[PDB]
Order: sequence, then C-alpha cells, then structure tokens
Amino acid sequence: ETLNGGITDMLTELANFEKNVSQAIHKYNAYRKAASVIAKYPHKIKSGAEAKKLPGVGTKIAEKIDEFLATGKLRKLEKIRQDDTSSSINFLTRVSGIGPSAARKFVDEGIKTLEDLRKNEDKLNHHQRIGLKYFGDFEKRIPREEMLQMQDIVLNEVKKVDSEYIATVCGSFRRGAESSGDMDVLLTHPSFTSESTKQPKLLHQVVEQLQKVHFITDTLSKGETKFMGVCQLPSKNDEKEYPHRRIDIRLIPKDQYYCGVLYFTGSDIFNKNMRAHALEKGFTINEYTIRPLGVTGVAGEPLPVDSEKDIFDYIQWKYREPKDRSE
DNA sequence: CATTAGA
DNA sequence: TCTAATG
Ligand SMILES: [Ca+2]
Ligand code: NA
Ligand code: NA
Repeated sequence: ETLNGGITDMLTELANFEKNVSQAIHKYNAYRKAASVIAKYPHKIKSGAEAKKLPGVGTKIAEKIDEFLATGKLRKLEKIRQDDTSSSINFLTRVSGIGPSAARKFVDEGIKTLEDLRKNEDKLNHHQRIGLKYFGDFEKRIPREEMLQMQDIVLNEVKKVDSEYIATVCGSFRRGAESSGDMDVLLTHPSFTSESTKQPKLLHQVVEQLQKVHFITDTLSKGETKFMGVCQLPSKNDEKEYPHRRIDIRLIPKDQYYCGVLYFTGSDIFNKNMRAHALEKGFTINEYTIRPLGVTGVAGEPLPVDSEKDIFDYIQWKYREPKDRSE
C-alpha cells in the first residue's frame, strides 16, 4: 500500500504503456499480475532477487526493480515519458470516444493535437465529434449543488411521462459524494421484467421527454436499453450557462432493480465486501440477482427482491445507508 | 462483461 | 460479422 508503492507504480506505468502505445497485450498483462503480487507482499522489497522469488516475477521485471531501487528512476520510464509519439497517444485518448486504437491511427496520420483534431473533424465519427466538442466540460467534475438540480428535473419528466416509472440516481452522488463525474440514472418500470419481451419505447419515451424540454442536448448512443448522452442545466438568467454533462440512463427489468441499484451504488469495495459476505451466508450477488447457494459446489434459484433491504436481510446484514456504502 | 456504433 | 469504445 505504501511499502510497495513506487514498485507497483512504476509497474503499472509500464504495463499501461505497453497496452497503449504498444499493442503488447501480454507484456502488458505481465506487468500487471506482477504489480498485483508485489502489491500484496508484506515487506519492503529489497532487490530484484527478492521480488524475483515471486510469481509472475521474472527476470525482466526484476531487473527493472533493481534499477529503480538503485537510482530513483528508470530509463525506459524516462524515455516513454518524454516520447512524443507516445505522449500523443496518451492524450488523444482523453477525448471521449477515442480509444488507443484510434489514438494510434490518428497519430500516424499525424493528429497529435486537439487542434489537429479540429481541422480533421471529418475523420472523426459522431461520438468523437461530440467528444471533441465538449472536451472542456467533459473533463470537469459535477457539483452536488448541480447534481441536485439535475436529479430534480429528471425525476420530474419521468413522472410526467408515466407515473409508473421508478428512477434512481446512482453512483457517488447517491452515496453523498460532493461531486460526481457524470450522472447515472437507473430505470425500471413494472411492465418490464425478465420475461415480458421488451418495450423499447420504455426507454425511448423518456429520452424523448428529456430532449423535449432541452435537458438532453445530444446523443452519444441510444439503444433499446441504454441511452448515453450529454445534458445541460438551463443556463438561467444569463451571464452563467452550464457545462455540458455526461449522462446515461438504463432500462431495467423491474424484477432486477435493487440488485442492480445495489450494485451501481457501490462503492467498488462495499460491493466486493458485500459480495464476499452473501457467500458465507450461503448466497450469490451479481449486478442483477441474488441466488441461494447449493452445496454440490454451486447452485441457482433467484430470490425475490423489493428493496435494497431485502438483499440486506437475505444476507442478514445491517441495512447500510448509501452514505455509508463507502467500503 | 455487456451494450452500441460502425464499417 | 468483427472490432472498438463506454462503463
Ligand atoms: Ca458514474
Ligand atoms: Na519467480
Ligand atoms: Na477516450
């Protein structure tokens, strides 16, 4: 956690670089199990050899460990960190919709900068066009103060459209968070569940309302169950307009809301921790359900959920407010 | 790990 | 179809 810090850190830097600039999935993967192991190791690593004793720790990495221990650096880390070509890729990728793949392709052609991206708007597809457009606003964190205004609205239309809709704003915000990155609205409805062969309009009606009123400004991707767009709070009585914010809404089989909600509410740890518990308690939690565990090794049979609670009780725990879903 | 674009 | 990119 701190003893192994620099090590793991350099390791991750390394791995990342392989998978990004290089299309070296393996080495990429190498650096990671290793970083993952030395991570757990309970004692100051003193040399490659020491480390080397470890699984996934070869000679290659081990050798880096040394240099890094010896000189507080690493040449290759220096070289890459400097590397233009590589610097470029690291960066373009920031654009929403620009993955590594495309990032290399752009670079190749010579799209190193943001402006490059501009002059070449044409080489860009819709996602990345919007990505490029809201580049500033995308990189910015969402004030609760604003989260509250947004939430407010969303809940209104949803209700206005059909009163049957159930909507929940998930994530960090859900969990008290002073700022969020983007808004996650989970969404279900009664006429939709496991069997009941869809009703795409279900998603549709709402996306349509939100747009209707000018909340949703753009569409990144919309499908029968997952809409992905851009939103913006009405820039009041001018001098102050709001930044374009990433938002996503998902359709959900009412019969799988809470688990789902349980899930996306986090935290990533409270989850795992929660998860590890239902295990002992003879269960199985996953983004959509909770199944009682059978001795034969494994088992099924999806237990009935009506609130975050039920899940809790099931695993016989203490209902934990979102506020405290911290870990 | 499952959903959507796109070519 | 496969393959990228989000989450
Ligand atoms: Ca989020
Ligand atoms: Na070893
Ligand atoms: Na990106």
